[PDB]
Amino acid sequence: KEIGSASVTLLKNTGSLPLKHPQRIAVLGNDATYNVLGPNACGLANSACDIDNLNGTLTTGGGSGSALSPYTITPLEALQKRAIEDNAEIAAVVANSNTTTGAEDAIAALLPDADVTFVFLNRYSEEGADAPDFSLGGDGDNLMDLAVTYSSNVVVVIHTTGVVDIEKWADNPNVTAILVAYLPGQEAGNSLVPVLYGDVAPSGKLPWTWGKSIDDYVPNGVVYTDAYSPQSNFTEGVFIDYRWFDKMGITPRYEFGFGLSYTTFTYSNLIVDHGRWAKDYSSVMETAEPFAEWDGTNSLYDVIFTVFATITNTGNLTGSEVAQLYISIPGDNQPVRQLRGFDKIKDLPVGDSAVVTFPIRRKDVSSWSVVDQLWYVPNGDFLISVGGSSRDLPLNTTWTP
Amino acid sequence: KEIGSASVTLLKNTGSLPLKHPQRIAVLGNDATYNVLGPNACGLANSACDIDNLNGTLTTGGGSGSALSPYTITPLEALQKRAIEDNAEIAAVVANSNTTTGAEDAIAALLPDADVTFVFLNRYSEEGADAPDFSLGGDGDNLMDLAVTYSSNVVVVIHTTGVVDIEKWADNPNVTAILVAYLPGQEAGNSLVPVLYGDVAPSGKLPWTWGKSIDDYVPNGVVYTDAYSPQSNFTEGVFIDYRWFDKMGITPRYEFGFGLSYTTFTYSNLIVDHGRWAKDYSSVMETAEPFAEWDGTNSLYDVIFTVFATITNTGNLTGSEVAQLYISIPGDNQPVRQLRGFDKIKDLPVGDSAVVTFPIRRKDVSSWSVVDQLWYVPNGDFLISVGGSSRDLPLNTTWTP
Ligand SMILES: CC(=O)O[C@@]12CO[C@@H]1C[C@H](O)[C@@]1(C)C(=O)[C@H](O)C3=C(C)[C@@H](OC(=O)[C@H](O)[C@@H](NC(=O)c4ccccc4)c4ccccc4)C[C@@](O)([C@@H](OC(=O)c4ccccc4)[C@H]21)C3(C)C
Ligand SMILES: CC(=O)O[C@@]12CO[C@@H]1C[C@H](O)[C@@]1(C)C(=O)[C@H](O)C3=C(C)[C@@H](OC(=O)[C@H](O)[C@@H](NC(=O)c4ccccc4)c4ccccc4)C[C@@](O)([C@@H](OC(=O)c4ccccc4)[C@H]21)C3(C)C
Ligand SMILES: *[C@@H]1O[C@H](CO)[C@@H](O[C@@H]2O[C@H](CO)[C@@H](O[C@H]3O[C@H](CO)[C@@H](O)[C@H](O)[C@@H]3O)[C@H](O)[C@H]2NC(C)=O)[C@H](O)[C@H]1NC(C)=O
Ligand SMILES: *[C@@H]1O[C@H](CO)[C@@H](O[C@@H]2O[C@H](CO)[C@@H](O)[C@H](O)[C@H]2NC(C)=O)[C@H](O)[C@H]1NC(C)=O
Ligand SMILES: CC(=O)N[C@@H]1[C@@H](O)[C@H](O)[C@@H](CO)O[C@H]1O
Ligand SMILES: *[C@@H]1O[C@H](CO)[C@@H](O)[C@H](O)[C@H]1NC(C)=O
Ligand SMILES: *[C@@H]1O[C@H](CO)[C@@H](O)[C@H](O)[C@H]1NC(C)=O
Ligand SMILES: *[C@@H]1O[C@H](CO)[C@@H](O)[C@H](O)[C@H]1NC(C)=O
Ligand SMILES: *[C@@H]1O[C@H](CO)[C@@H](O)[C@H](O)[C@H]1NC(C)=O
Ligand SMILES: OC[C@H]1O[C@H](O)[C@@H](O)[C@@H](O)[C@@H]1O
Repeated sequence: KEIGSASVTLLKNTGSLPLKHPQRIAVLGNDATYNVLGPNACGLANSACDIDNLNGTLTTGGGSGSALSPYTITPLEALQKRAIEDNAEIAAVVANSNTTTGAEDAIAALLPDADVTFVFLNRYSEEGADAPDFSLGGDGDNLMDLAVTYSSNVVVVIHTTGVVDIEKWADNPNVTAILVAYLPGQEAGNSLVPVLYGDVAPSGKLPWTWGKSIDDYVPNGVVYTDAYSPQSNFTEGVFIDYRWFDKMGITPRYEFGFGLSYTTFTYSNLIVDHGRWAKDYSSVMETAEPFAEWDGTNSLYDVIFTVFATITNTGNLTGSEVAQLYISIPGDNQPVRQLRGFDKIKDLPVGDSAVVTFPIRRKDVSSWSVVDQLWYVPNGDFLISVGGSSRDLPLNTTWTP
Repeated sequence: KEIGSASVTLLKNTGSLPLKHPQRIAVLGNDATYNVLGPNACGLANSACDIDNLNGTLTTGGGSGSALSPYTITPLEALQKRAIEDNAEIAAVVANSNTTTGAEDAIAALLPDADVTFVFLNRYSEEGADAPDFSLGGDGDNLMDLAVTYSSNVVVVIHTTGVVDIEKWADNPNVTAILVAYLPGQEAGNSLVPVLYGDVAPSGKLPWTWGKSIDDYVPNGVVYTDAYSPQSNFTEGVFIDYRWFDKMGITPRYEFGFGLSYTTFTYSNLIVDHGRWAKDYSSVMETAEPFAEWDGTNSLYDVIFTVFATITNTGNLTGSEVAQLYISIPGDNQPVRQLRGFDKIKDLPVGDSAVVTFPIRRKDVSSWSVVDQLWYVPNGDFLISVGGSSRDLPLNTTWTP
């Protein structure tokens, strides 16, 4: 559960979250409730259910990295627990909205009087095939169209195996909040509702880039060919995800390492401490990785320096903050920046400050010599940037060894 | 909730209830979960959903006498809460088992390993039409065929507006328990699960007769005609329900006033006390029903005697018991017996005894005189009978005024 509550990521919030004590709650989407055939209906690999089946809350993906469930704690059941505590009413349409007789009529009638409308969306994928685009699973496009027609307070919650296309509605003023919650396992619903009701502020951030379009990603991501010897050439090199997005100058929807809270954090007092170094003595096994500065005592993974910064909860509510550190290694055709540290502060009171610390190892500031076939620390001007996301970096400094 | 717990009526138990702490639980039937269109989707009179809609748990009937619901505490959600406390697993097939791709296979894969299989059945009906027969609503017949195919520990729970036909399954030894929970309103699951698990023994009993066949009841119960002036001739007279079965020598599957407990009760010490009479002063308003014994100072509703009996809990668990009193009023063309009292003893411990008391009013022992146009107490022998149902009557005596 605590994993779910720490992961769930807030992408948009025009004022609707956290919920106070809404009296009339509307829920949309089979994602909000059980698989109609049972949590384990899809079998040993969570891939045997029909393509149109209502599989319910998307708690894991398809294939060999799935597992059986003792139960699922559905969002609806958890939302209901909370409604009942508030002496409120709650109603869910969980059928296929396109194919079920009266579904659309029901939604039209249910939503206008709701204080808030949740829409649960999912996007299953699996081992054995690739997603054909950023397409919402089942009836999700429809759900969303209906929802914004009849309600001005839609809160979208996505259970997905990756980025999905929400371009149609993400800038609709009627969509007041959007959250992704990934694949939260069995404690799906009870990990989420605390966040929505504001018992714990959301603290999770995107572990990849949310581009406005599949066309903004590394070309030829999937090659389709009947050719007896199929060929993908990684001609983009090191430039995947936000590295690609950064180098090409492409603004995504939501950047790598982005995710809102219910409060704001102000960054301050950047500090690089050259005296804060230490030898790697802890790791279980060692590589035979070659590097310039090697002298028979030392390591690629020695922490050469350490960098510090200060966050201040400048908001109105307690909240956790994932601080990120990026470095610009100099060189030719070198990423605009690369993440070389993160430190999550837990539950920072309003007005309070905490120090963020980042141990930079040697390898963290090195390049591969193609010619000499070793790791070496380049010369040049290293940019160090610290902040909230891969594009929210209010503190830079420069280092030159 | 409490009305639900006090009402649910146990019709069969081969040994499977109460549940201890089963580790693997299977659930069958859309009646186990929510209306897929929302609890109030059927609208202002619970009647506007499509004839095949999966309306979920039948918490009330259709028509002017229905009402909106602020939520539904589904059987599935209530059973799951117990599952979780027992560190167990629970899975529900709640689709239409005859029309949903995969449903039947999923049922076949799930049941054989389950420690217990619950099937939730329903039978909607509404103002404006009569049931065409006793058949189960939706896919209930199919669920019951499937269940007894793949599981030897099937427990059946019926949400219904009246008697249904379960003659195919009720004497199948794979059906280990059968309960009817009628129409429990918004607290459907949390009322039922305490009874199954044995936090409270079941104490409800049937408020009508449950015949093997619709053919066993009063003939011409629903007249179907296009005649301009349709006629229903009540030639049966007072002989409806158990009066019909009793007089005509027909054996029901479960008689009027039948319901099992998790313990047994022995009856003793029938006492008819002619000294224990009382004048009627408690009515809010009075009738002007003529009666023969009227002396200006008395009333058809005076209690004229009181009968007592004793019940003892002769089993091994605490139970509540509804004790019933019937009187054979003598005369031409008279019901074999007529209910004239009931008394529910609450939570009688093992070994303990309690006294059951039954005030008998003058009207309770009277007949109407067509010739004289007044009520009178006939001459002859009155048989007074006491017991646990209309056919389980261990105690009797004759009163001859
Ligand atoms: C083919 C394959 O990927 O097999 C394995 C078995 O170990 C492999 C690794 C894989 O992790 C594993 C266990 C999985 O967990 C997958 O999620 C998984 C799959 C990806 C899936 O794979 C497929 O559907 C195959 O492409 C499919 N193959 C073909 O039909 C095929 C024919 C000609 C050319 C190429 C392919 C297949 C389907 C059903 C039974 C056997 C093979 C089979 C498989 O049943 C599962 O496979 C079997 O259970 C199985 C395979 C062969 C014989 C008997 C059983 C699958 C599941 C569980 C559904
Ligand atoms: C016919 C009837 O019972 O009407 C009422 C309106 O007050 C009546 C009392 C009744 O208890 C009440 C409120 C109900 O709650 C019923 O559950 C109820 C019904 C039984 C239902 O009525 C029927 O099914 C009638 O048999 C049905 N009969 C006919 O269509 C019919 C027409 C001409 C000649 C012969 C028969 C009907 C349907 C729809 C509108 C009017 C009549 C209408 C009705 O909308 C509901 O009716 C209306 O809402 C309504 C009726 C007439 C005009 C406008 C609205 C119904 C509901 C709520 C669905
Ligand atoms: C509910 O879960 C189902 C898995 O148990 C899922 O079905 C599977 O969906 C994928 C698409 O994500 C299908 O993928 C394949 O589609 C055709 C196969 O002929 C190929 O062109 C593709 O390359 C791809 O491999 C699976 O076929 C499908 N599995 C089955 C057995 O039908 C449902 O889609 C899920 N429901 C929803 C609404 O998301
Ligand atoms: C679900 O509820 C609906 C009513 O809201 C039921 O459909 C009615 O069923 C009766 C028969 O009992 C028909 O006379 C009506 O025409 C039906 N209503 C409409 C508008 O179609 C439906 O049968 C219930 N579901 C199940 C499976 O019993
Ligand atoms: C001849 C006649 O009036 N009989 C009607 C019948 O036509 C109608 O289908 C049914 C339900 O509407 O109600 C019956 O009373
Ligand atoms: C927003 O919702 C309202 C109903 O509350 C609807 O009238 C309006 O068309 C919607 N607008 C957009 C931009 O979807
Ligand atoms: C991609 O691979 C094909 C297959 O050998 C090759 O002909 C083509 O020139 C390659 N292009 C690159 C590496 O950019
Ligand atoms: C009862 O269940 C078993 C499987 O558990 C099945 O093989 C058997 O045929 C069933 N018997 C009846 C009478 O349905
Ligand atoms: C119903 O009763 C009337 C009056 O006795 C009678 O004329 C009519 O035939 C009866 N209908 C029957 C016999 O079902
Ligand atoms: O119209 C079909 C059906 O309607 C009502 O249920 C009655 O009037 C039936 O006798 C008739 O069969």
